[PDB]
Amino acid sequence: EYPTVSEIPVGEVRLYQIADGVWSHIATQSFDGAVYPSNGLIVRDGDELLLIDTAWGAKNTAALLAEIEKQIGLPVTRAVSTHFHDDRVGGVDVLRAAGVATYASPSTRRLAEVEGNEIPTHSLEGLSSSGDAVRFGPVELFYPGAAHSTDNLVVYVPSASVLYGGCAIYELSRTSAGNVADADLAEWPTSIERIQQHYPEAQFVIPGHGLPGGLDLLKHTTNVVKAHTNR
Ligand SMILES: C[C@H](CS)C(=O)N1CCC[C@H]1C(=O)O
Ligand code: NA
Ligand SMILES: [Zn+2]
Ligand SMILES: [Zn+2]
Ligand SMILES: [Zn+2]
Repeated sequence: EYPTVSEIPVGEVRLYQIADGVWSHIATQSFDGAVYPSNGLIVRDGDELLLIDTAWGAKNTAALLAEIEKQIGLPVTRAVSTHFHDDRVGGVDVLRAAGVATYASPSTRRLAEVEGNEIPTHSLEGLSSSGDAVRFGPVELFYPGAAHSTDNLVVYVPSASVLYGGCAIYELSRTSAGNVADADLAEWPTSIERIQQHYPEAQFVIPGHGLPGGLDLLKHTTNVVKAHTNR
């Protein structure tokens, strides 16, 4: 029942309740003539919401805010971007204009600036070394090491046993490597192993693109990465 890329027109956003107080958000964009989905997360924080990642662009992110207001009706007070690419920070200016406090690691902020992307306002401390974790409202943020990008973070919701892998974790249906231009292929498997080690109790694992599953998505990603490595 997870919404698929064929059931969301570009410009629209769907929410999917994963567990009590936890949703993913799903949006789409076209790339090179194909249509791709992208996921983020929404976590209830008392009477407010924590947003993880934009909906991939300004128009989608405006739609996200409208959909959250319509369906949930609680204010989004903070947002965290999990890496510097446009499916994570594209829409930050929209969030900021709407009064949402935007956050990312200093590593993400630097890379976004170099790329000419939107730059979250606030810097997250305590995430500079592989294996570092910090609590952020109702979630834990974890830097597993370089993988899909050098800055990628994962997010865990301990109340719900939900692990949001972002773009460091691939869905099962992805059989070959995606965008690896900014990746550290050599470190990626090691970084995945850190995630497995730190969150062995995860019940739901959400990739940055595509269908959720369980912890098997980690080994799946390792397999695809290692196949690409040996191309
Ligand atoms: C914008 C995302 C960031 S992980 C991306 O790179 N995509 C998403 C669609 C394909 C691929 C690309 O642009 O090469
Ligand atoms: Na932890
Ligand atoms: Zn990316
Ligand atoms: Zn602020
Ligand atoms: Zn992505």
